[PDB]
Amino acid sequence: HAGRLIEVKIPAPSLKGNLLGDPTEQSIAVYLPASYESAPAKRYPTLYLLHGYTGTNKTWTSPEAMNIRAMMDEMIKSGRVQEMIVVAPNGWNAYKGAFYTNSAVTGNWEDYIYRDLVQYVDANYRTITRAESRGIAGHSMGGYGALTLAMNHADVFSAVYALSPCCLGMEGDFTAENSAWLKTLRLKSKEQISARPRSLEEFYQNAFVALSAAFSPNLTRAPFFVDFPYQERDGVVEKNEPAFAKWRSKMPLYMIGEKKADILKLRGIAIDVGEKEEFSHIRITTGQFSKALSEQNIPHMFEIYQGGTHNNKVRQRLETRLLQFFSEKLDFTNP
Amino acid sequence: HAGRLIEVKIPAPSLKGNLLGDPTEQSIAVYLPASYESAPAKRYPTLYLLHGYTGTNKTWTSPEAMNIRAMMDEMIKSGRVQEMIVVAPNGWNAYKGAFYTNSAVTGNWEDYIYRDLVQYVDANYRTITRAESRGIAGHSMGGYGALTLAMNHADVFSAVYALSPCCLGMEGDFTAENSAWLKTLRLKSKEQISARPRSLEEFYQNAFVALSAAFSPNLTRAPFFVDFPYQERDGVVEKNEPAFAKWRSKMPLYMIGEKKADILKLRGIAIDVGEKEEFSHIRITTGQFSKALSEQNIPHMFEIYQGGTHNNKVRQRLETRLLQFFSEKLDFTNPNAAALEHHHHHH
Amino acid sequence: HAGRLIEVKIPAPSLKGNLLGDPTEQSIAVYLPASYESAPAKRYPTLYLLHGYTGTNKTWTSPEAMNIRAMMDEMIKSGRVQEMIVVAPNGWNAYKGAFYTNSAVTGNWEDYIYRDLVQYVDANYRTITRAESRGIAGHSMGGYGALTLAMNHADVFSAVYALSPCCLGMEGDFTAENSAWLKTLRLKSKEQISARPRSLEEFYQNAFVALSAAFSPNLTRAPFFVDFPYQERDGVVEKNEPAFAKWRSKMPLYMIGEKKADILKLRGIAIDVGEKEEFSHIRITTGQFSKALSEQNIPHMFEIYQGGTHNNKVRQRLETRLLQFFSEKLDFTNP
Amino acid sequence: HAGRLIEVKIPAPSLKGNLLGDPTEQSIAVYLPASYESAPAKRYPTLYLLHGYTGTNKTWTSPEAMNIRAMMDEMIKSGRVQEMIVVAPNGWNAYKGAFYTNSAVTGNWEDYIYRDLVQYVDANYRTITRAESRGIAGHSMGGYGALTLAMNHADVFSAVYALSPCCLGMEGDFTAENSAWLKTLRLKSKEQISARPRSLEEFYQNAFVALSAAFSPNLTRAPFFVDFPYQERDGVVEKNEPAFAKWRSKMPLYMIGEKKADILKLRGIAIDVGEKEEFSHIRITTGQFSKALSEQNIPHMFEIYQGGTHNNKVRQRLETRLLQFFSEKLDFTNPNAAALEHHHHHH
Repeated sequence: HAGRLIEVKIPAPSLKGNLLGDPTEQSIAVYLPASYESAPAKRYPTLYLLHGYTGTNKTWTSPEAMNIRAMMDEMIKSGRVQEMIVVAPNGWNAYKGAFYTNSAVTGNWEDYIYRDLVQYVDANYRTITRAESRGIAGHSMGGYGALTLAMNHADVFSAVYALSPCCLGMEGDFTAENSAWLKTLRLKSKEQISARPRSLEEFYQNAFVALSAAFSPNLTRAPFFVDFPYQERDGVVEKNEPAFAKWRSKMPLYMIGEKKADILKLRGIAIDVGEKEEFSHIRITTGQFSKALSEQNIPHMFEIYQGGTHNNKVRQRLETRLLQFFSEKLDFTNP
Repeated sequence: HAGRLIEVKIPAPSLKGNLLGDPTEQSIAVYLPASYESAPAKRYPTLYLLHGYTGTNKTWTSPEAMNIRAMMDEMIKSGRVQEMIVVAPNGWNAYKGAFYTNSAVTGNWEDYIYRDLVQYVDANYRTITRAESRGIAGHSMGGYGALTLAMNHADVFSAVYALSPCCLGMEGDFTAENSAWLKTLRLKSKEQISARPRSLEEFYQNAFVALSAAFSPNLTRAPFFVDFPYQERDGVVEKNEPAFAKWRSKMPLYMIGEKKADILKLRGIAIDVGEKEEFSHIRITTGQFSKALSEQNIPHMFEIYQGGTHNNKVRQRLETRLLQFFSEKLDFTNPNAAALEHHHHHH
Repeated sequence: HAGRLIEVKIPAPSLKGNLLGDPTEQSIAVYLPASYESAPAKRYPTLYLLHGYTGTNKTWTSPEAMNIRAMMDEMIKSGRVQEMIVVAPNGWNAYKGAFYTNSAVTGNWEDYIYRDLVQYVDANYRTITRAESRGIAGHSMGGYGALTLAMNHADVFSAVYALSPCCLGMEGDFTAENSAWLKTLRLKSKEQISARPRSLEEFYQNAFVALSAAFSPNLTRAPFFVDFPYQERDGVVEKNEPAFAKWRSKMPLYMIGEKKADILKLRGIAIDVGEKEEFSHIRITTGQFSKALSEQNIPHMFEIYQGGTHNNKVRQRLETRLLQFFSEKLDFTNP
Repeated sequence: HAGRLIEVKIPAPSLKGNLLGDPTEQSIAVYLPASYESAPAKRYPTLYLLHGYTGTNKTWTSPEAMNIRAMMDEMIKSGRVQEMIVVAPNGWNAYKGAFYTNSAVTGNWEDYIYRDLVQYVDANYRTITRAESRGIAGHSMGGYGALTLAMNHADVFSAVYALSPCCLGMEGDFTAENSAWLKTLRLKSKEQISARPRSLEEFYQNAFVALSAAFSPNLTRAPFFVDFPYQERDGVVEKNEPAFAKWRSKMPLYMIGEKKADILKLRGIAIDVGEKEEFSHIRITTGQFSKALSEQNIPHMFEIYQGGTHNNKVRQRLETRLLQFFSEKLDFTNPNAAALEHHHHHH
């Protein structure tokens, strides 16, 4: 009944040539179910779990956090879910999160997940190598990553679950109504954003620089090598239009029309959000995202759950929704 | 272990005075779980399950239909759901369905469910008499009924599941787009709509009369005792604005602003619809209803499921979604001393 | 070493004639130190502790909250503070909080505190009946109440401590930049605000109706008997100027010029706020309030404390700052 | 139990080459708490305490001054503060005070404190050599010094307390408002400023020369080797803009934007001032400094205290505020295994 959590450094060649000094080797965590050693010919579906901004895979693996080893041991032992391998990669970068996106400044972090990571895990652990047996999920930045990766690679991942995803679209606290934007445009050096953010405002400044490096990089500008999607003119913030359209093009809410046929190849799509979600862009755009899917008649599941903040019920969502979702949607048979 | 399905005729006084000949006694089916005999102190939560238009409770009870007795026996035996009482009433009427709505022509069918029926079940079977332990659900015309009953009586039902609900709003095949409205406005007698509908046009003709009797009755207008929401002028269908407004007042999509505080008292709300739903208004308005709830930040569950038509996956939705939803949302015990103290306010 | 907490219903005649159905009798809680019965001639200074919006005195008294009986027992037993009587009144009303203010709709809640309550406690418990021996403190709505009561009645209370006070001034999330204002102006009945607020937005709508009843009541308008300080014109929120000036006149940040001489009669003034305070008007106006005092050369203490949200370190502030403050500032001798 | 105060002369190499004759060896006073002899494994946090202008460490050590030995003996005996080492250096120079600042004329007095002095104390006494266990504080010119040293060396000092700090910014009696600037610009010799200042004008004259040597030195300009921030033209005082800009660059009120990340590494920041502070610039700029920190949401403590002049309640502030502040903010043990593991990031 005891599974195992393995931590290992793997090659990350898709990150080669990034300008931020991030390494081209990266650590991951892999949960192997309890039967792995006692059933040596069995093969397992795989669930890829992505952490949020400023986070690492310790979000999932730490006993003080989600404690995925203990959770998966009990969930399997109790018969609530079938046995699957769970992979939690690090997606942290010098700006505290790369948003799982390909960028000339941060590296090809999208390629890192669907090529470097998946191919490593499949070559080293007894996975079923079919998209029908591969799921992807995440919280916040990880929900953004999960959705975009599934919409762009439905021949790699067939089921996706986004817990309170960030950056679906430009609404609420992501637009110019956020006073943090004016202070972000005025940042002079990297030392101002070096430390862990101490406040909401610092969190927004850091995230905005990270998103700019991911969505609208600039191999030339200083000090962050980014273009911002906004600009200051006469002390009023306004759209910086070329970089703004780049942001819109990376944002899944505005991608559905373009990707409808690929999205229809997914076996399962789930999105949820807490009634008490404190990031207004998440509250707003998660409902907009389900509406955009439903107006295209795309199968999916959507829930606003009572009393949930951004974080306070994520354990409950794992134990009562997300892990069950993959146990139902993934194919547990091996050809 | 084996539960029992009980069929019995019950008083339906809320139907007294209806103009259509429908009886003031009505049959119901009640599932009692397997422990009912050997646990005399035990009381159970209740799920009320409502059939669709042209249907009866045989949709739920018949062996070649959903076979609810066998389904609950197995869902409970295998531990997938906790023991609950399931009640399946008849809501069929002379126009093949009364949409669980109060009307001077059809009878007070909303009152029949939340008063006549609930009170009968609670007096004759060992139910937990708390809204927290009462749920309501239905398919199509019954999904309409479950939602409206839950929004109107959140002090009676705490959880609602609507499978491909009809009549949420006025879109698609419920509007003058539907060429059936012209033929409906020219109907001459009940004889023309007595047989079972065989085609799509006959289904719509029969349903539009039923809905008019439910939503816009007219006690003086033979032969059907209805006002239609539409009317013909030159040969083009236009709104009949006073009856039209009455239909809108009966449609949950347009009541969310008004009933918001009551909708917020429900502990569970789920709506689903098949990808291949043939009734365009169901496809359109279920998405609108979920959007309207999310715009108000109202907690709820919504699913468009792959491959489902109006009817073809109801068994699968019962077995993999609906019954487990009530097992989670309903209270299966009374609150204990620590729960009472913990649910008090400490600020 | 064991003190006692007494709960009793007292007369509240200052609330007579309020339009909200709130009773003219009100419950209070009184902490009597351990020596009360063993030293029958001793008299004690008194500390009045005010709870915040949607709260009751259970904030202070409940074992699941601040557990004032246990806290005061230990603080005294350990010698960290001298013995004082602590009085925690209820200030809750039909709109979930009266803001300790006199109003023709809510009742004379300011008079209830400094007349009804103080005179009751002095007549029934062995207090020292001198302003030099009377302190007042509160959190949020209670910090607002504490400051205004001390500035208006420095001949009753001589020392005041405001923990993260609400409603010092019109900044941040209290102005029209709060999207909750437009939805507040459109409220049609009391049933929409009857239940406990479930979300931040509901919290703002309820608070705004409560503040309007307190600051700008209207014996005639419907359904809340209030005037709002804002109004909708062409779908844009703008100042409703007569009621707006009423709000400004009740708001301590703009009162300092007028009340400087009375404020200089206070023996002690303290205001604090957490670095991570989530209500932007509190973060902004608490700093503005210390600056307004310092530019008038008014003695006072001010602290922004690392890592504190609106609530997460209030226990620590009581145990390391507030109770020590009154033990230093109040006169423990009896004439 | 009884601590000890030690007086000793130490190397001051950072002062080498100064133009004023000040020695490259400097006396300091060190308080060692009462347990120092009988707890040989025990190491202690260190508080560095800086005197004001025209003062020396006798402000802290002398029996009729603050009598720091007796004060610490009693604060520690009574349990009001934990045992710590207190270091009181001399920062007096030929102009009666060097403002703890690096200057080609006066010497590198900032380096003297954070390098020469700290390194000497750590090599000769049982200190905890972690910034988390080192604090710095001072009165007036020493409050200026403590703040600037803390903002510039947050990897050395983690907590700072400034009592009525001087020179935070250019306001009030530091500007051309002060009629003393005219008399200062006409000074002819060091002889005119050698005696102890007796009046207010003599205090300002002597201080303005000292500050010019600290903030705007001029290696070539006899007789004082300073540039003044002001100059006379027709007989009206105007800014001497290059020296003026140099003064502003030395003033903490104007460095908060630049040093923000370093200021945020301090675990404690406190500033206070008496209600009856006679130096108008101290009264004005301490309030501005607290506002400038709050505008940036920088955690800190600020107090205007009743009845206090520049000097008259320093003992009370030591005994009821400052020493207890370092007992709270400084670490008195090394971190244990659980603290190390708990301070790691788990997200």
